[PDB]
Formats: sequence, C-alpha cells, structure tokens
Amino acid sequence: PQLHNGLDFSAKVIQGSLDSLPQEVRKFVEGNAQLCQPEYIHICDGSEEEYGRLLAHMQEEGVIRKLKKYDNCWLALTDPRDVARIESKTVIITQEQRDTVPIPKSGQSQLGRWMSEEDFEKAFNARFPGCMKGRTMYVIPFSMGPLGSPLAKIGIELTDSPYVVASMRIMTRMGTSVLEALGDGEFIKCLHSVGCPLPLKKPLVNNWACNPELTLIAHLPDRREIISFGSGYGGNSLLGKKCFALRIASRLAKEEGWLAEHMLILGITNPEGKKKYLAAAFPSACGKTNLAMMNPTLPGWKVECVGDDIAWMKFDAQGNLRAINPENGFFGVAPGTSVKTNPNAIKTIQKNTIFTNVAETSDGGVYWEGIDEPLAPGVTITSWKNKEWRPQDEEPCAHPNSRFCTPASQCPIIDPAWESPEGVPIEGIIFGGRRPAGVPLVYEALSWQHGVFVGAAMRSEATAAAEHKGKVIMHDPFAMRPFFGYNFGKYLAHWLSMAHRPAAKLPKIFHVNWFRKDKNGKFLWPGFGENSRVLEWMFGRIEGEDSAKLTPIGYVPKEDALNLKGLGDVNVEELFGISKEFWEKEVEEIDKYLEDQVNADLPYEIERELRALKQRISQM
Ligand SMILES: Nc1nc2c(ncn2[C@@H]2O[C@H](COP(=O)(O)OP(=O)(O)OP(=O)(O)O)[C@@H](O)[C@H]2O)c(=O)[nH]1
Ligand SMILES: O=C(O)C(=O)CS(=O)(=O)O
Ligand SMILES: [Mn+2]
Ligand SMILES: [Mn+2]
Ligand SMILES: [Mn+2]
Repeated sequence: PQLHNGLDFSAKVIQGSLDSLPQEVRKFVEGNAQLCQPEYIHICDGSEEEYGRLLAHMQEEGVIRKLKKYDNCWLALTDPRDVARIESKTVIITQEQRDTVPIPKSGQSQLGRWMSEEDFEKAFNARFPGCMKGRTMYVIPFSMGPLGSPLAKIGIELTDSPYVVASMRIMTRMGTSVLEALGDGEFIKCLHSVGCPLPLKKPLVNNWACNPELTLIAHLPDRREIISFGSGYGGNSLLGKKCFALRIASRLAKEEGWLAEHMLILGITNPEGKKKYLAAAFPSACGKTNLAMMNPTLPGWKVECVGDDIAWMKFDAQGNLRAINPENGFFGVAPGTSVKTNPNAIKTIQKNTIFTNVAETSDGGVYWEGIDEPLAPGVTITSWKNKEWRPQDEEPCAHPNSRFCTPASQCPIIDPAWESPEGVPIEGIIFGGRRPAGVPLVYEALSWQHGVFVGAAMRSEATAAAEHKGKVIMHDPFAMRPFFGYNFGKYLAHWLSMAHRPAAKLPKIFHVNWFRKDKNGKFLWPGFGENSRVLEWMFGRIEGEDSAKLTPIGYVPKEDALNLKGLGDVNVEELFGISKEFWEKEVEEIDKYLEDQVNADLPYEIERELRALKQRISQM
C-alpha cells in the first residue's frame, strides 16, 4: 500500500512487470529501487533480442566497440584503476569474527577480512543512497548450475551496469526461465552499483563508470546477501562467480555437507577407452584454464573440459564424489593465450565473446602479449589505454589481467556431461602453484589426511591477478585464500570429515609444480600440452599401477615411469630432486603460518601431518 505514489515503481519499468515477479523478488527490487533511485528498471529476460539491444546501447554510449574481424565479438576498455579483483576491499560480515576467520595468535589474519555489522551499515549508508540516479537498474535472474540440478542455486543481481548484464548472460544461465524455476524459493540477493550517479561529479576514463575510492565488496552469509560498490570489473561485479559461487557457497556447503572450490574439472580418456575425471586447484594466474582445455601431446589421449574455475562437489548415495561446474562460460586471462599454449581457447573465443582490456588491431582483431601470432604489413595496434602502440614501447599492449568472456558451449572439447545435473565422478584432486625452487614436478599424498595437509600448505609466487606484486612466496591454501566464506580451520575440519563418511570413495590427491626453474632461471619443464605426461602417471596411479617410489614428501614417479619420449633434454634429477635443506625451511614456514593464522582452530590431524613431515625430513 501507500499514502502517495512514492513506493510503487511500476511506472519506471521499461521491460517486464513487477507484478509477474515472485513476492520476495519484487520486494528486493522495489526496496532497493527506493534506496538507489534508478531512473528506469529493466527486468532481464535473457533473450537474444535483449542482448542485441544492450550491445547496441553500449556501442552507442562508447562503452564497447565491435571487433569487426570476428563474429559478434566486442571489446571493453576500463578505467586503469578498475582492472582486477581487489582482495583488500573484500569483506565478510558475521556477528562474531571467529565465524569468518580464525583468531590469529599474533599477526593480522590473511585468511579473510571481517567487518562488523555496525561498521558495514555505516559503509553501506555512505555509498548506496541515491547511487543509481539517472541510470537503469537491471534485474538479472540467474542460476548457478544447470537449472533443476540438485546442487543448483538461484540468485538475483541488481546492477546499474549493462556490461555486467551482458557478461552475466555469458557466465551464468540467465533470464525468464530462471524466475519460473525459482517460484517462491530462496535466492541469493546480489546488489551491485558502479557508484556513479548522474550528473557525474568526476569525468570518466575510457567511458568506464567506477568509484575506486569507495570500492567495497561485502558478503553477508547469514542474510544470503552480496553487496558490491564501485567496481565494474570481473570478480567484483559478476556476483555469481567469486562472491556467490565460492564465498557464499563455501559457507552453504559447510552447512549442507558439500564443497565449493576454486577448481577446474576435466575428463581424460586414455588409449584403452577408459575415462576419468579430475579436479585441480591452482591459484589465480597459475594455469587452471590452460590445463582444463589442454590439447594433449601424447597420441591416443583426450582431454575434455567440464569447467575451468569453480567446482561444486558432493558425495552421492554410492560414495562417489560428484562435481558440477556452476558456471556457463569462461572468464579467462587473455595474455599468454596462443595456438601453442591454449589452442582450444583460440578456437572458442572467435565468436560471441566479450574481451576486456586487450589490444585492438586496425583490421578489427585482438592482440595481447604472448599471442605468438604475427600481423600482416600495415596492421597497427591500439593498446588497452586507447593509444597507438608499437612493440618499441615499454608498456604492454594489453593489461596483464585482461580477460575474455566466452560461452562454454562453444569450446570444441567441452565435455558431453558438462551440464549433466548429476555431476561427474571425481577420482583425483590436484593441487599446485608457482614454485621456482625445491618442489618437484609431481607427487602423490600418502593418505587423505596428508592430502588435506598438502592443500593447506600450498604456496605460490606472487602473480598479478590481485593487487599483489613482486616475486614473494605467499601462502594460498587450497587456492582459496581470497575466497574463504568462513573460518579456515573449520574448512580444514570439513575436508577432514569426508574420511569419516560411510562408503566414501575418496579421490587420490596429487601436488604438481609446472614452474620449477634451474640455476639459469629457465623452466625445467615445457608444460602446457606436455602436462599430459603427468596426467598419464596420475591416471595409472588411480588404476593402481606400481609406478611410484616413496619419498619423505609423498610418492613420486619411479625412474622411467614417466613417458618422456620426445623430450630427451629433460633434467629428471633436478625436476624431482628433494633437498633436506629446502624442506627443513619449508616445514618451518608452514609451521609458523599454521600456528599464527589458524591457531586454536587448527585440527589435530593437520598438526599431526606437520609433525610427521618434519620427522620424515629430519631422518634424511
Ligand atoms: N611454465 C608454465 N606456465 C604455465 C603453464 N600453464 C599455464 N602457465 C602460465 O600461467 C599463466 C596464465 O594463467 P592464468 O590464465 O592467469 O591462470 P588461471 O588459474 O586460469 O587464473 P584465474 O582465471 O584468474 O583463476 C601464464 O603465465 C602461463 O605462462 C605451464 O604448463 N607451464
Ligand atoms: O582471480 C581469479 O581467480 C579469477 O578467476 C578472475 S575474477 O573472476 O576473480 O575476476
Ligand atoms: Mn547517451
Ligand atoms: Mn582461468
Ligand atoms: Mn579463478
């Protein structure tokens, strides 16, 4: 009801009808419309016609440019201050800090950023009132996971950015059919604004609306709400991806008995006609998408991609660990992608793809560092900074975190079960990161508990996907450090508890290192498609082949167990060397980290594995 005409926003709806929305969805839209004061409300239907009009609008506004060389591909250039996920402005709100992070012994927590409800209310009120003035509020109904899948969850994202709408159409399942499936069910509430109400007080760089000073990405798991302000970019604005499908979801998974993880899912078929699925957790910028889409060098082997970034997993009644990819597309790092490093991505991205912050060629194409493809005479390059660019300039032509956004169904090796609602059965889990020294090419964990310790102990040299820079070795347990939705100690206990489940078929756990360097700073391992030789060894180990040798850190391939035919120049002694001096220091760093950062919430089984590793190294 109303005493005037200030609460009913029906007169501002330019697509759809508030009356057709489920009651709780309507309240969420209208209540936030009252707060944010949009000029128009657009309820997305997911149709091709809608997508075409939004592209045309963004093109008319100068937000995107058409890449005339390809089929329906587009380029967006951002403000250089809004180029990546920002870990330091990402917070989780719970009544008690211990629900979100373990209370550290001495230092500041690196495992999350907690904010009190009272502090968030002040931050919220300083940002959102009136923030969409003069803009359209888009209502995005989306499903994470195939519609109707038992592990599928529905969200509603409100946003004032058409770029977010177009990207969410690719990255999620979006539109009218989701609203019909939702009915009066529960949904995750996602609220986003670029934070630039009109009239603009500050001019825009590259026609990219953002508010870097006020950027804040908040999660309220108890209210099932995600609230993001000030950034239009990737993990900050596509709220289904990191905010929902890892942070909120990992908390729900803890409550409901499943897992939500930063893992690719791949299926690999051997020359005997046997197929197995594996999941792999590597940190951002550490090669998940390259592995998920790999073109194997070994003849008679095939790799198919289920997903490249997020996995939701649950034991079924039979004890199989089943996984789904909740995403609908790939949001992949562009630089370094070439016919030699990821040819299956090259095939995927040549139609229906949105590129952000890569270079444009004068004939309507895309360019980036590492594309490894020469240009014809006379073709010139415009950098992501909208400037003429020559290879003689110092700066790269594409931002290091520039991305492609592409439909998963276009991938030529997309797995036939990638949308199956029952998920695929996982028989191995791979961990790994960038370790230039000390850590061998591959090893296998000694037990479930040791494998959980291996995940907990993950470290990786700093890349350029967050705001971290330089060559520092940082901790990134389970590749989830930016993404834990709750107390990491309780997350470890959750993982350990899977061994207590009746008839659970626990997968084998492996750790890889593609990145070991020699004294010259040269990679010892060619990687990319050649990583199929490591997968072959894992496949045989899952089948029970006697192809491993025991070391203090776990099982490693026997001499001649790895197919190295075609790379006779491979230094196997350096690739698999285990130095007592390196590992004595490694265990001390892991010990100091777990003691400070996990403290009273460290499960005893993890401390026991640490003690056992220390003892095995001491006996070397
Ligand atoms: N040496 C070596 N480098 C690799 C290999 N696979 C991938 N890379 C490197 O990994 C980098 C690209 O990784 P990203 O696409 O950023 O990694 P990602 O895990 O998919 O990142 P997110 O999408 O942010 O989660 C490039 O620097 C590649 O050179 C490999 O097998 N060997
Ligand atoms: O940082 C990551 O792991 C990504 O996959 C990119 S974003 O979705 O977080 O922007
Ligand atoms: Mn205009
Ligand atoms: Mn990726
Ligand atoms: Mn990722």
